[PDB]
Amino acid sequence: QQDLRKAFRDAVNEFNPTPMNAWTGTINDVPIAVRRESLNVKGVDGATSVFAEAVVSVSHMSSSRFQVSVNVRTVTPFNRMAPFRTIEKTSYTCSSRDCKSRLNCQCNELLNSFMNQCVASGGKFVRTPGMCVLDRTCGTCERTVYLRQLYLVVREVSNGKYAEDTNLRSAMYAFGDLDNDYQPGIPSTVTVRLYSSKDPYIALQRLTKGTNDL
Repeated sequence: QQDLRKAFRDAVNEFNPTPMNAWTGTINDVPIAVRRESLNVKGVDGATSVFAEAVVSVSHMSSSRFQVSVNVRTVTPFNRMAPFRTIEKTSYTCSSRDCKSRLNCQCNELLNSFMNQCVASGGKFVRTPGMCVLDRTCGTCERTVYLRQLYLVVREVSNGKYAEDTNLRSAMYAFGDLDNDYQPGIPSTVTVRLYSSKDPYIALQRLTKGTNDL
């Protein structure tokens, strides 16, 4: 869609990265650092993100409610409750690469491996009734996954003044409370970023629905 490329260019063209130069301070007491990262969008050289970043401890976490206290100059202080864990549902489907022929099929092996990893994660494994052969879904796993990266968003309230964006909970599409990076296993730290709502990364995420293509 050629309108997408133009809409992205316009968003980049209008992005002023200089207010973030005033961003200093802490996230959960960890001093932030501001980074400039090229989005490497061809033909759009100004497509450069500018965000604050802090790697913060989560070794106190026992619950699902991770609290993130943002104390950055020119940003109104706010405390975000972020979901520390969520349920991931996956399935194992018997594919051609795992099933060279009907007589030499390895799908049962990889189903058993899927089951064992599910169980070792504390998940619920359910075997699908019927034989596990080509192009069938053979099992599901419902397991808990844990936050790795939290990209918060602030918006301009007045000139050179920012506040927590109550609409964009995350800079990652689809920008909601659970649109963060979750992975199996309990981490020791979480990487927290702070983006302006005008950041080209968010424009890119929005126009490509998180795919970052076009």
